[PDB]
Formats: sequence, structure tokens, C-alpha cells
Amino acid sequence: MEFSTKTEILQEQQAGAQLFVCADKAPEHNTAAHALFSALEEGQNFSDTKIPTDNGLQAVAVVRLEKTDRAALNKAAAEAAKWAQNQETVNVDVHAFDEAQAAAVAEAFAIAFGNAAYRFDRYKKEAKPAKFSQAVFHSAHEAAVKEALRVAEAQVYGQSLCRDLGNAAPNECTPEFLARTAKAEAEKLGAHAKIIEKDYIKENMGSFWSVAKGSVEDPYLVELSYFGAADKEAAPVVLVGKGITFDTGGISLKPGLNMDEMKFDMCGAATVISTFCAAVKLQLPINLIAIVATCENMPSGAANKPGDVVKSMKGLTIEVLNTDAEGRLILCDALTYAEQFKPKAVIDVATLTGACIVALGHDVSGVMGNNQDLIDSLLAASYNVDDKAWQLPLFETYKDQLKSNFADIPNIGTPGAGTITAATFLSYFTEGYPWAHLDIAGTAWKSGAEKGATGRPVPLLMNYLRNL
Amino acid sequence: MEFSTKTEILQEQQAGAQLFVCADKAPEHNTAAHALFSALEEGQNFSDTKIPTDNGLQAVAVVRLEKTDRAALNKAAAEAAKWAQNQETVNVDVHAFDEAQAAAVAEAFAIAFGNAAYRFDRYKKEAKPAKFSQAVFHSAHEAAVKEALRVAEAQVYGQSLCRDLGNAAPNECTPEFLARTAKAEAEKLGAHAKIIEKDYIKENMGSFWSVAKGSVEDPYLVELSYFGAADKEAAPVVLVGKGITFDTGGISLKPGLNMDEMKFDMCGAATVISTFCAAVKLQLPINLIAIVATCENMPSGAANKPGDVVKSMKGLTIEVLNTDAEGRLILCDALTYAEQFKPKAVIDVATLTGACIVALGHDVSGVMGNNQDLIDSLLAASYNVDDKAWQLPLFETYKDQLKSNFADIPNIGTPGAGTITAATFLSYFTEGYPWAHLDIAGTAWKSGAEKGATGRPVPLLMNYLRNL
Amino acid sequence: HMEFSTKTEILQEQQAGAQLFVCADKAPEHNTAAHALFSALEEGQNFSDTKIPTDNGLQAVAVVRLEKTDRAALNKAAAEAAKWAQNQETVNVDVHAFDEAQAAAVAEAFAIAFGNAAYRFDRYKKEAKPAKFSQAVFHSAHEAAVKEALRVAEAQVYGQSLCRDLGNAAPNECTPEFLARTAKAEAEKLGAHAKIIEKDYIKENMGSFWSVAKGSVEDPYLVELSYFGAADKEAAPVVLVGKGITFDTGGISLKPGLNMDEMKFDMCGAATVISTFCAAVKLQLPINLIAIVATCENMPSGAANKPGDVVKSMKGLTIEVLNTDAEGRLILCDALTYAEQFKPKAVIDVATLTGACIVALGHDVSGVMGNNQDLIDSLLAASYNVDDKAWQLPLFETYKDQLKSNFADIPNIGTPGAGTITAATFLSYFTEGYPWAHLDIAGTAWKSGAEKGATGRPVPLLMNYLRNL
Ligand SMILES: [Cl-]
Ligand SMILES: [Cl-]
Ligand SMILES: [Cl-]
Ligand SMILES: [Mn+2]
Ligand SMILES: [Mn+2]
Ligand SMILES: [Mn+2]
Repeated sequence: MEFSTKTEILQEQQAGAQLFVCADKAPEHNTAAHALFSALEEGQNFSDTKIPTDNGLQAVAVVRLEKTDRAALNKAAAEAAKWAQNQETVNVDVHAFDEAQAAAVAEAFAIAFGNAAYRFDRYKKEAKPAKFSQAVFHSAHEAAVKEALRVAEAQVYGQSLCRDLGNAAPNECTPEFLARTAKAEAEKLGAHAKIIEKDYIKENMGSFWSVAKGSVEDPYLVELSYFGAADKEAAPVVLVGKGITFDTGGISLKPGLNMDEMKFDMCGAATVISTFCAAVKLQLPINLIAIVATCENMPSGAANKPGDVVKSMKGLTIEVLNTDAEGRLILCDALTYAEQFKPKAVIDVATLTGACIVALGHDVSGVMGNNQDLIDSLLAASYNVDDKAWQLPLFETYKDQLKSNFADIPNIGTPGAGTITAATFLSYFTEGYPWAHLDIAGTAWKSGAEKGATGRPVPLLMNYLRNL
Repeated sequence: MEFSTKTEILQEQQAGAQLFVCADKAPEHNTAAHALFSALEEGQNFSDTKIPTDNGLQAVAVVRLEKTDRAALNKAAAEAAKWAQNQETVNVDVHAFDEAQAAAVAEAFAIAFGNAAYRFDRYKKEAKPAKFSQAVFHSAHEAAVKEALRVAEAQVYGQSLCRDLGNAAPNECTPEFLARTAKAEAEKLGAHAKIIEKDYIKENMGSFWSVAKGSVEDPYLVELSYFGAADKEAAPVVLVGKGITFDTGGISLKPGLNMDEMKFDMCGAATVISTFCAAVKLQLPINLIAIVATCENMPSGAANKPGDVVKSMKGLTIEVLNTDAEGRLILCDALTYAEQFKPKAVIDVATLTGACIVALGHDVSGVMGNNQDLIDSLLAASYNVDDKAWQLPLFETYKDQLKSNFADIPNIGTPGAGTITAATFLSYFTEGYPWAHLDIAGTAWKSGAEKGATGRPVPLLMNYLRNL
Repeated sequence: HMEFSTKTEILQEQQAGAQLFVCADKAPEHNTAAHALFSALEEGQNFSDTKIPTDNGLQAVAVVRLEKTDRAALNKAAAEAAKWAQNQETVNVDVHAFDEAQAAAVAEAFAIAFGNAAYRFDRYKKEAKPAKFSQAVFHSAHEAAVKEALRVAEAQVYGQSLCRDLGNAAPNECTPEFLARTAKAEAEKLGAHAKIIEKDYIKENMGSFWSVAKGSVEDPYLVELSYFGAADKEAAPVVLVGKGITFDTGGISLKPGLNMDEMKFDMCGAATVISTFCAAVKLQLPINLIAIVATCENMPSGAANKPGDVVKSMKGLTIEVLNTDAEGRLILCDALTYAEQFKPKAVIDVATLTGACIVALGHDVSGVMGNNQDLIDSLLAASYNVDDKAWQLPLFETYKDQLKSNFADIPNIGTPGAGTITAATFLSYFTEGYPWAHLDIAGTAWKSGAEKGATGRPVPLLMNYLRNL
């Protein structure tokens, strides 16, 4: 999908589909678009028609934006995008807005257009791609809109990579596949990447290793590096991603129902890799490190056993009471790995707990951390793009739920506050830098007829980076 | 348990048990208390001994307060209180602190002392009461300590009544028992009370009525009134409490395991009734209304059936998809009943959802509402007394989980965010006043060897009232 | 609430209102917008619509491409067109591209789809949101055949809407009394006759029926609807028997709480029988028809049926109630015994009987079982005529071996396996005296999820069976 700009008014004789983003006034010099706007009902904000011409049927649609908030903007853009994905060329008129609103409308509509045109036909006999190829935004504020489309192209690029990695089948998207894809994507954009292999992991990352030993797939730790700040030695932001490419639960085996959706248990890793690549594509003036720990959690004659005590990279011993709580066990070592970079901030992203869905649902990500300024930054970005998030507290009393008579800490706590307890476990490894944790177990994918990866929270994370 | 004050230093020759609350310096004029303080280990903050005297064995104890926060203070006071309940007379020395600190230390220790002396021997053959009867606080700041003990006596008064109502067996604490008890306690303190009966409820509170019809116990709505403001016509604060005196689930029946603890499903009512009485006992200069809807949720040939559509007091029709989500159904009518008082603020307290324990645990109450100033006020009181609470969001997108093809709203939503969804249902009935909701399903009681009501969040609510 | 009419001329482009052209392989000739839509249809696309700006507002124009001629393909195209038609106040349908027989078939299927699409159940809602659709006009050179097709369509839509109204209603409104009195009024509004048997006769003579009802505060009822439209008003009637459990909790054998609201659809068998009866009377079919509905509530109480109880059915067999959630059998068997006093030509009972039928055949195919293969073949034929799918399951004698009791003549449930067939086998002990078939509609009577509601099936199947008598 390609986005361009024009300064002229969208002419009625222009070829292709015509979309008029209106506020309260109907479009003046388009007969069909005027009739559409005049006929809008009480709650209707989108309407379309197909006009017979000498060059075929021409698609004309209008959008009514009464409110100005980003949430209402995203909602209008999504409804129009389901129509735009079937139009090869869409000319969008946003002349009814000042410079600031026109750029915002262009960003949201371009994002909605690109994301709706996404298809994952990789394994299908016949590909059924969308017809949408080009969108042209008509505005008198060319400079602001061009920059808006640049952000939109970067976010859609990131969300698409994230969705491709989450949607892939676990027998294709193995840990090696994930590591090899992250290295190639970063290097295609001019960033740097190194792949740490199993020898180092078994020797220095014992918690990480104990989860991976039970599968025939080798583990990998991926390090993506980008130094785009003026001071190339300034303290970097580090993104840490959970890459369990499939989670059966191990010996603590999961029920068989809906277990296919555990292929999304690397969406945290995908989020981190995609946001990193999106940042490099934007040429953001930041120093950024992406760390991904990836492996498979399988049952076998050599897998982690409940009650096993393993030595983390940091040195704390962890009693693995439940082998299905294994993302904690690869994250804590990756987070210990992160502190060698002396980071300005560490954000980890993980489909960590099903309890987060019980707490906050499928549309709001969970945020926890030890640095309130960092948490407020992430919530600020959440509000900027309407990629919703909410903070859960890391009170010290939750550490009371994590006691073991055998190891330094257990990998699960006493019942209650499941999302916070897992964050508390991780906090024992993040005391040395400002840290926040994004629990995306509910927002990283959807189910039912539209089952697939969502690409969230790439919008939040990328907006956070742009505002550093 | 009576608390008094003296101005003199605690002399070593005083009869009874001797407790020295110290900061960093050992007590000077007590040999035994000096030895205890000097021998305190790294994490030790309490130490006690029994000194042989001519009048028997004398109990001597010390407390070390390194930190000044209320959480650290409450924690030391609780440790000292387990020792104080076995001493008929405890002389507390708090001379090591200035006026502000001495009042805080006396308040927390008197609260800890009184709560530890609480017993529920009502149904037992022989009562085994605590030996604790009197505590005397030695300080040169008699005025501040006298006021602190006045606050402490009110909070212990409220928490004990709250625990007495929550601990009572459901066959004693019937809805009538709860209503008549609230009426008697309010009137004993000079407040007012009227009991609305089943005829009015069946006619005007159809949602409330549909929950109660399935039991042989009549429902009641209790209205407690206190006008302590200078202007007796100024807008009151209204407290609304869920008084399901026992919850079986109805036709949507609950599992048999641990169902006895469903006798605590009226702790919201107990919290409201007790906090109301405590405020009157404090003679707070506020206008306060307490509303309690109480009934039983039983299965019968006349019970609520899943799929029933009932007309609330507000007028909205509710589809009862699950008859175990019935606390919502008495609260919404009680919240509608509240708006005739043109309230300044409405706070409802309920053991509403088991999801809140998944979200926040057993030690943190959930707060949701439509008015951020009211929520911030409650969070402020939460911090003042270390009765922990945390806000969960009422985004408009949670209303998307509450759709029904048959009624205006369903009583449960699509899976996820169970606690927020229940508040969202409730939010449809509170749009006319500043409103907040306390989900105390995790904090109102504990299990195991110490199974019983906790009396929370009476400390939070009472502090909110003192700071009005 | 919807009206269907006919015109003989072609639908002219200047006609006011929405315009729908049901085409075969050729584009519509004298409509520019309709020609453009048809020309742009893609490989699998069979419906397309647009809004043309005119001086009197936006005009809705749509086309349908019917390549195949079978009723299944026809219903599918009509349903897709109906989602568009419900937002059009007036729809003029041109069906000139078809001969007499196909034109009648197209009109019947499209009128049925239109009426069903316009259905709403806003009874309990603050603001009613009805559909704009009111009238459809079918333009054809085959007036007699199209007129008769619309007459059948009006009867089927009338029945399904009544059936859906009864199924969608909340259990605290659609009580057994509500169902019984509603059935009486509908039959009498059409000139048929109705009698309501009350709890005295049921407790005395229908002990199996009564044991299910005693556990609720709602009284039971048995409704008898009578219509004698045959030349000989004393000729042997067709009897429709319907299970009317207005809500089923399971009783002492209590159901899980998840999705139990959908147990308000456990009277859809009764709703099918009541609606099919009324549709037949509305059509003035030349038949003698009896509708029997037994209705009550299955609730848990201190007086409810207990597992292990042995009750004496109306026939006289003793039944061991091993599981109180298998209670629909227990009201049906007494209704079936009641039916044999009419010396029927055929008895068809309709019930949402077993969840096992959904396991066997799914949510889109009803199960058929019976003791008379000609009666079963007739119901399957009607099933195929209207594409209301059904399939036969066998009533082999070896299934009776799964129904043994050391205490009563028969237990109400069998050994594990073949749950739907086992239940029909239980019922078969009470229907040996007349040609009998059984429709298990536990999967087809309603939908779930976002579109949760009653479907009105198998009213299309049953009504066609009556028309083909
Ligand atoms: Cl985990
Ligand atoms: Cl509840
Ligand atoms: Cl049954
Ligand atoms: Mn796991
Ligand atoms: Mn409940
Ligand atoms: Mn049943």
C-alpha cells in the first residue's frame, strides 16, 4: 500500500474511488457525495455508493467526523477502511480541516487503510489479496500530511511484520525462524543484530535454558541494535520480548481447547522486533536495543519438572512450581541480560498471564513497573494513539505471595492477583534500572471468525519512542 | 477495651504490663525494657519478656519504629497487639515522639489493640475472651493523644460491628436481622432509621425483587440518616451497601466447596452500616445517608430463572443471563433509590465479583466510578490508613461487552474484565451523581485458620468521611 | 406486518422506490444502474446494490444472479437480498427472466426471506427499532403462480414470526399459562377451536406429565387446538404434539449455569406446533388437524421430582426417573397417549429433546425418527421441498436393550450412547398405536452468539408436509 498527497480539490471527474472526510458540511462539488452526506441518519457516520460512468462503476463514500478525539477518529477510519480495501485507488479529501486536524485525519485513515489491506494468505492454495493499492490525500497542508503519511507507513509496516510473525504457524515460526527473521529485518533497514546461541544460554542463562531443554528446537537470544541519537553513546532504551513460539505448558500441560492460540505466545517478541524495525524505518533520533529470548515449551522425557530448582542468570534460585508459568523464566534472564547495556529504560512485552484478561479484558493492555515516570510515559503514548493501557500496582505486599522453602523465589505465587504476582516475580530482576512491563495476553490477538494477531501494542510502543 | 491517657513518664514500678514504643534510643529508666531493645536483631522490631516480681510475673515489651510511614506503623502495632491481648493492663510509653508522631502511634496501637481483642464467641458453649481490658498511653501531648484515641475507639467500634455482622451465621443474620440491627445501632447513637418492606420493593424495585422472591426470607431496604452538618439541608454523602445475607447462586447454582464463606456477601452492607455508625459516634460535621438492600439468593420453584427479563426501578429492562450475578441486581435499584437524596457523592460497597481477587488480590480493594475527584478522595483515604485500594478504568469500550437482543442490558457481559464489567453495568444507574464503587470481595474476609470478617474497608471509608 | 403484491408489466426505470432485478444469466435490459451492477459481478458474487442520486432522493437499485435453480441456492440468494431489502420501505422485484415455475419459486423464496428479515423482537426494549420494509411488489407475466406463491409465503412468515415471538419471550413472561392462553387466542382469531385442560385433570390422569410440573409454582396446562377443514369433518386427523417446557433448569439433576438462558427455547416444539397449526388454518388447507401442547416448568424445589422416583404414565407403564433433566420425555409420553383418543392418521411430535442430536447432526439439520417409514419419508420430502434440512435416525429394536430397569417398566434414560435415538425409543413405547414420527429440533430451533434468537424452524418443514397431505 502506497500513500501520496495532492493539493488540488478532489475533482468529481477524478478516476478511482472518491472518499470525502467531512465535518458538518456536505461536500459541495460532488453530486453523489452530497446526496450521501445529506441522507446520513442519526448514528450513521459512513455511507457509500457506486455510480455508473462510462469507465465503469465509480465508488463514492463520505465520512462524518463530529468529534475530534483520536478514539472517534480511529473508529471512523476503521469503518471507511473496510470499504477502502476493495478499491484499487482511493482519493481522500480532507480539505475540511485545518493543518493540525488534516494531518491527524490523514495519519489515522492511512493507518486504517494499510491495516485493513493486510492479508496472511501464506499457506493458502490461492491468494485472495485486497484490491487496495494506493491512497491519495487531498489537502492544502501538504507538508504536515506528508509527515503524517510517513508515520502511518512506519506504523503499518511494524504492525504488518508483527501480525506476520504472530500469525505464522509454530512449525514454521520456530525459535530459529524468529531469530533469523529478526536479524534479516533489522539488517535490511541498516540496523545491527547478533544471535546468541544455545551454548551461552545453557551456561549463563539457566532459567531461560530450563524452559527450552524440553523441545527439539534450539533456543536463541536475539540482540537488535540501533544508534540513531545525536549522542551515539547516550543511554539506550531497551525493549525485551517474550518469544515462546509455542507453549504447551510443558509437564504442567495446557488443556487442548483453543491451544492453537498459544502460537501467539511470541507476540511480545514480535511486538519488540517490529517496533524496533518501525523505529529504524522512521529514523528516530534514539538509541534503541531490542532483546528477544525465544524457545519452545514442550513436554518430553527431559523437560522441566514441577519442583525443579534452577539458577537464573542473576544468581537467584527459582523453584519452578508450575511449568506453564515459563515466560517468567525466560524473561527474567533476558532482563538480567539487559542491564549490561546500562539502559535509560527497559520495557518488556509479553503475553504473560491469562489473569490480565480477567483483570482488564481484551482491549486494554496491563502496565506495571518500578519507575512511575516510565509508566506515565507509556500511558501517555497509550492515550495518544488510543492503544489502551492501564496501570496495575506493584505494592510490596505482593512479594508476600512469593515464598519458597526450597529456593530464593517460587515462579508462581499464592492464588490471587495473578498478573501482579508475575510482574512481582520479574521485578526481582529489574531493580537496577527504570523498568516497565506490558502484559499483552488479551490485546495481542483476537478470536472467533477474525482469529489472528492484532499488531498491538506496536502503536503504543512506537508512539512512546517518538516522544522520547 | 478502654483507652486512657497520662502525662507522666512510665515508671518502672507501675503495676501491669509495660510496653515501650521506641524509635532508635533504648528506654532509659527500665532495666528489662533496656535489655530487650539492646538485644534486638536485624529485622526484629518487637521483643517481650516476663520479669519475676513480688506481685507475680510482669510483662515487659519493646517496639522499634525505624520508619515513619503508616504501613510500617500499622505493622509494628499489629505485632505488639498479638502480645497485648493477653495482658489485662498495658502501659504504653510513647514519650520518644513529638506531638504529631505520638498521636499517630497511639492511634495505630489502640486500633491494633482493640481489633486483636475482638472475639466472636456468640455460638460457643464457653466464651474464651481476651484478657485485654485497658491500655494507658503515656505522653506529654495529652490533647493530641486524647483525640487520637477518640478516632481509634470509633474505628474499632465500627470494625467490630462490621465483623459481628459478617461473622454471624446466615440463619441468624437474616435480611430482617440485618435491617433491625442497623436500625437499633443507628438509633442508639441518636441517628434515624426507616425500614422499607417487601410490598414497596415488589412494586417499585423489580430487579431487587427478582433476586429476593426465590427465598422464604422477606427483603428489606434500610435507610439510615444523620444530619451533623451546620446546614441540615446541605447535600448528603450517601453510602450504598450490598446485603445479600447468603448467596447460593440461585438457579445458576454455586459449587459446594467453600460456599460457607458466602455468608460474607453482606459485608458491603456491614461496611456501610458500621461506617455510618462510626461517623455518628465521631459526631462528624457531615450529612450522611446509608442505604442497604438486603435479601437472600436462594433456589426454589419461584426463583429467578436465566433468561428472565426484569424491569429495574430506573426503568431499564435487565436480562438475567446468570442468576449468580445477582448482587448487581439489588444494587442498581438501591443506586436508583439513592438519587432522590440529591447526593453530593454516592459510594457503594459490595463483595461484587470474584474477578477482583484475580485482578488485585486479597489485600487491595477495587475502586471504579464516574467521578475522578471522588475516586481520588477515596484513594487518598486508602493511603492515609494503609487500607490499600487501586482504581480500575471505566472506559466506554467495556459497555461494548454488555449487549442483549432481548432487554436494554444483560446482567453479565462477554468474558473478560469481570470486575470492570459489573461496575459498567452499575454505571448505567449512577449517571446522575458523582459515584464510586468499592469491590471488597477480596478484602472483606480471610480464610483458613483465621477465617473471619476483616472489617475492611471501614478504615478507608471512615477516613474519607473525616476528610470531607 | 409485511405485504406482497403483484404486477404484470416490466419494472420500469422510473418506478419510485427500491428496485431489485432477480436475473439469471442476462443483465437487466432497460435499467442503467441495474445493468451496470450485473456487469460488474465477480466470480462468486451474486448480490450487488447501489444508491443512485435522483431528484426525489437516493434510489436503491440491486441485482441478483441466480445461476443454479435448486431451492437451497434460491434460499441463499434470497437471504442475502433480504439483508438489503429490510432497509428499503418499498421493494419492486422484477422476475421476468424466469418461466412460470421458476418465477413462482423465486417469489416464494424472496417473499419468505423478506418477511423473516423484517422480524424484530423489541418487546422489552426502551425504544423499538423496527425495519423500514413494508411492501414487496413482484413483477411477472405469471400472475396465478406468483400470487399463490406469495400466499404460501405469507402463511409461512406468519407462522415463523409467531413461533419466534413465543421462543424469544423471557421465561417469566412466557409462562405455561401465557403459552396456553396465547395458543388459544391465535387459533380462535383464525376461527379454529381450542380447549385448555388444567392441572386437575393432569394430576389425576397424566402422572408422568404431572411429576415434572409439581416442582414449580407455575401451573401446568394441556392445550388442544382443532381445525376440521377436510370435506369429511370426521375423517382421521393429523395430530401435532409439542413439548412446552417454558424453562428447564434440570430440576434436582440441575444443569450447569453456562448458557442456561437458552433453555427458554425448550418450548419451541410447542411453538412450532402452535404456529404450524395456525399457518395451516390461515392457508385454509383441506385437512383435519389437531395440535396438542403440554406445557409446564421444570424447577428444583422441596417438592420436585427426585432421581429414582417411579411414576405411572397416562398409558400405565411405570417410568423410573433416573435423571430429572430428561423431563421432556415425561411430558411428551403423556401427550402422546392423549393423542390416541383422536384415532389419528399420523402423529408428529416436535421437541427440543436432546443435546445429543446436535452432536449427531449439528445445528442446521433436524433429526427425524418414527415407527412409520412413509410418514418419515413424507417429512423428509417436505424437508427437501423448502430446504429445511432433516435426517432420519434409525429406531432399531436393539436400542430398546439400553432401556432396562430393575424397578419400573422402563427407565427414562438409557445406557450411554445414541442419546437421541434412546429418547425416541422411550417415546416409541407410547406411540405404537398410530403412524408416528418425531422431530428433534434441539439444534435447529435457535441460534447463539451475536444473532441469538429463535429461528422458527421447523415451521417451514412442517407446513410443507401439511400442504402435501
Ligand atoms: Cl508466564
Ligand atoms: Cl454480583
Ligand atoms: Cl428430554
Ligand atoms: Mn505459559
Ligand atoms: Mn453472586
Ligand atoms: Mn431437560
